[PDB]
Amino acid sequence: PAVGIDLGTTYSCVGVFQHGKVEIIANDQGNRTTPSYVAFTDTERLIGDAAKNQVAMNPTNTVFDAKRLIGRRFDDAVVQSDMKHWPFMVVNDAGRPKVQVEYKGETKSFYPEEVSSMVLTKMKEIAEAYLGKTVTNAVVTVPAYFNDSQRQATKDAGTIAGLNVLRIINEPTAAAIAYGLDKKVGAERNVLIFDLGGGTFDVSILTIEDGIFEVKSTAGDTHLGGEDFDNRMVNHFIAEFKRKHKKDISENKRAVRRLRTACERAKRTLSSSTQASIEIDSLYEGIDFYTSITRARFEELNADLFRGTLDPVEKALRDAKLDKSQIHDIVLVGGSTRIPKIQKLLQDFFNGKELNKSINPDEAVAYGAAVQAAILSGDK
Ligand SMILES: Nc1ncnc2c1ncn2[C@@H]1O[C@H](COP(=O)(O)OP(=O)(O)O)[C@@H](O)[C@H]1O
Ligand SMILES: [Ca+2]
Ligand SMILES: [Ca+2]
Repeated sequence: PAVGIDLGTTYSCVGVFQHGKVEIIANDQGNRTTPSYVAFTDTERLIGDAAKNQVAMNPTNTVFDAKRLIGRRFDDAVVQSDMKHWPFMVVNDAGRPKVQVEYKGETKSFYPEEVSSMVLTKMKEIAEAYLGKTVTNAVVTVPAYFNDSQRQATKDAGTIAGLNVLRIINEPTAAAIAYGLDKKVGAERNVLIFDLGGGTFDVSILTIEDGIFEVKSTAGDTHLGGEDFDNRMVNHFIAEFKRKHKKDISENKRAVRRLRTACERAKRTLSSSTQASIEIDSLYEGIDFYTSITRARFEELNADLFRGTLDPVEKALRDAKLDKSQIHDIVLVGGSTRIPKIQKLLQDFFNGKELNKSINPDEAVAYGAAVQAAILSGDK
């Protein structure tokens, strides 16, 4: 049994094509996505939810955003810029970046592909827990703009995890494969992939013909994601708590974290409901924080970030030399594309054109990866 693994910036997802359909596999916590987090404590190494859940208690030894480091050199401008936003240490080992942590009392360093191997190990175990069988063969996805060094380092992460990586394929290709846009009766198809995750915004235009997924353009923002929408909600409620209780909770890591968690949950709920409850017992000094937020307020807090996602779409179209009327298919992927206002903005931008969004947007890449894995293994 060959699996498809979406190794995302903030979440990872594993699917298997069996008996004519994709099954996206829930972890032992019942979650169909797993945080791309690894934590190092005085006793153990944690991966996924367990790692993310203890981040506020152990910030310096909790590693994330390994995908931003993978296949890069220490001196790279992107690495030096990104280090300013991480509580964990990034050190230079002979021109290569390593994350340095405390683990079982000792100072330890790990290459990005070692951190990612631990996430892939977790995704491997999630598939094996469900299938009741050893999982070796996998297709793993990377962004279209990833170079050979980034692709090789991602593949090596799989190998370190004991996975046989059949192929590294582009995330926008996986999304297009999921919706079967390569198997439509016709000539070429122009496809725009609108991919908004937790940390990154990726716009891709492919022209698909004779099984060739030609990248015509890429655009977006490597630092725009769902976490920015969460940030706007947290600042909103910190100001609110300040007004009501004359308490600034900003420098209480635990308090801010629990507010952030509640804010992300509320955001997810606002994609299906016009209102959401914030319910935190003893947020700060035993003071309960029970309030609500309307969809309207959430949209208002994030108005500039939401409509700003259309500028990269325009750029991608210009660089691809296509009018919006020449796009055959629009594909929503990444967890953030569930936000109704984002969906409305993109559909309005494409003058009413229906969006491909029937596949759970945060599962579509793993879905495509799993289809490709079955094809390569000869089980489809
Ligand atoms: N129903 C939802 N409504 C709004 N945002 C959501 C929803 N489900 C997930 N998200 C957001 O999607 C982001 C994760 O996107 P995903 O593609 O799964 O991860 P990655 O960041 O690794 O690409 C998070 O910010 C999460 O809060
Ligand atoms: Ca950001
Ligand atoms: Ca994603």
